[PDB]
Amino acid sequence: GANKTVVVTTILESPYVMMKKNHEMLEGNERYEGYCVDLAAEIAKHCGFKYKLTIVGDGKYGARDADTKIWNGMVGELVYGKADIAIAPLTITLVREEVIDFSKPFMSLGISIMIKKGTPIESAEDLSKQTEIAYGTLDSGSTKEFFRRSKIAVFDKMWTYMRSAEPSVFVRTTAEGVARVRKSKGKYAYLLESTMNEYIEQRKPCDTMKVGGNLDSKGYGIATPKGSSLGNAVNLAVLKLSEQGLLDKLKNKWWYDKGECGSG
Amino acid sequence: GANKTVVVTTILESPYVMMKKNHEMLEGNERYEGYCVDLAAEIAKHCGFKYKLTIVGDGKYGARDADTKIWNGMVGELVYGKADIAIAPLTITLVREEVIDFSKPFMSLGISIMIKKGTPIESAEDLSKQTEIAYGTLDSGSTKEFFRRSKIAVFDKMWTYMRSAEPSVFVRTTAEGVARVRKSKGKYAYLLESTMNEYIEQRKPCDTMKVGGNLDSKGYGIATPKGSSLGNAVNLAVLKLSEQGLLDKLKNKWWYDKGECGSG
Ligand SMILES: O=S1(=O)NCN(C2CC2)c2cc(CCc3ccc4c(c3)N(C3CC3)CNS4(=O)=O)ccc21
Ligand SMILES: N[C@@H](CCC(=O)O)C(=O)O
Ligand SMILES: N[C@@H](CCC(=O)O)C(=O)O
Ligand SMILES: [Cl-]
Ligand SMILES: [Cl-]
Ligand SMILES: [Cl-]
Repeated sequence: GANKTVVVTTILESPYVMMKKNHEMLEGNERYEGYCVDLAAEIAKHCGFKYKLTIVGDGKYGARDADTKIWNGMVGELVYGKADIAIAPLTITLVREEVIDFSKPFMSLGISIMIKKGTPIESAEDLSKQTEIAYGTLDSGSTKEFFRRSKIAVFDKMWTYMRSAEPSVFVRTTAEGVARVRKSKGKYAYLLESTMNEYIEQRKPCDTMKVGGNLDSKGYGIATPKGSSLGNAVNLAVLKLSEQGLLDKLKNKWWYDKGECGSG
Repeated sequence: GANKTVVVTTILESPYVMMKKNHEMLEGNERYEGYCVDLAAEIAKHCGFKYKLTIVGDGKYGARDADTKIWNGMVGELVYGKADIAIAPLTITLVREEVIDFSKPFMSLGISIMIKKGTPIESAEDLSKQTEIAYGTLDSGSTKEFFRRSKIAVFDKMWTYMRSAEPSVFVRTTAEGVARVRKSKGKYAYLLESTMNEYIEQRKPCDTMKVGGNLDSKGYGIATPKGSSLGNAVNLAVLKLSEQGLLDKLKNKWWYDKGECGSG
């Protein structure tokens, strides 16, 4: 690509990055809109670099293959030198922090439960103590790894069920998990991050609900290859945007409730 | 060189660090108990260092004098080489990040409003639109700087009032702010971090309340002098304790398991 241009890896995930209406006649960064598109523009302005948004080739967030030890997803693109920075809903985790750098967080989230409205589930404990309602997570992301690694009794029990459930309770994209909730007549619940849960809850057909408290507490960060010279300025830019109120403004914009569900 | 005892700066702020019963016949770290005492022990165990807890001499979190540019508080202890690490409810901020290192956050908070029960205030906007009820913040901390720096109309209006109010609406310790709320018959409201607010709400005589949403969203981090080699291990330890659920257990221990205002 062009010299001095920062390659940004990101992922198609609403409302963080979405294809604009009529994107097929657009070019470059103008094809895309969303929270992370606006955030990328703000970060680049404060840090003084030009950049190219690139959608992660395999469509994944990032997991390490237990056998090959190879990273996939956006994490892999950073580790193996395909991208200079990830600006995406990429969760800060211990295993990732060991291999890439993360800015201070720009958005809070926790794992949460999505049900079809009326499902008799109020908590993770509820899910773990029954079998009529199946439940699962996104593949190749931090939610699945959380359950795989957890020694907390309820979550360990949930993982033991999910890992062996047939047919697979895992999905390839957030959209597939939501569709499965909507089409399973209450017999599937989807474990996903509270940010995405709350976005979908305010979208037609208004048939999903977040139930219970969040299962953990963490955040998204802007990620760079370990030791990258970009890390320092990006981190200071995140904190400046936080303190100016602009991260709150951006959340309000992209989670804006136009009233598709009820009064608004 | 040889391992050396790590000097930890911290602050007497309940329930983070408190004097134990019988402290008058105890020495060293055994004088103290609290959330940050337990956290210091966990971090030290995971990182393999011995340490000495030392209460910051001036009792302050940390601000930079506009004239001398000298840092006070725990931040100053780190900047000037008096302590090796700060394990305290020390808020991550841009101006502090420029001069010290912060781990990833170990606790979330936002600025919030504390009222005496029954005070006719529900929001910061409510406070800004009246004059019968005075309000202020802690000195030498991130809350006061937030109002000083805010360009948001409501918060700017609040700062313009607070900076010139007579008598002073600012307090030197959280405890003084709590006393002023409790003794002022509903005519003082205290602006403080949601963590401290929610703790006091569970303490006798159960006469205070947190009202409204939080005004911002941030966190506390473990701080080290810029470039300190201790930072890397401490950061990984925070993320491990987070993922294991131990930070959540520690918050429940010191906020709610011991609460004095019932089981609700
Ligand atoms: O995975 S973590 O790193 N570790 C574990 N935890 C839990 C607390 C124990 C969290 C919790 C959060 C959300 C609270 C939070 C903390 C710090 C900041 C926040 C928001 N902001 C706000 C825009 C979101 C701005 N910058 S900031 O001042 O750094 C994020 C990341 C993590
Ligand atoms: N934000 C997650 C993806 C979504 C999920 O796992 O629920 C990650 O960075 O892996
Ligand atoms: N946590 C704050 C102190 C409390 C406050 O300012 O409300 C700081 O680090 O400065
Ligand atoms: Cl289109
Ligand atoms: Cl458990
Ligand atoms: Cl020790």
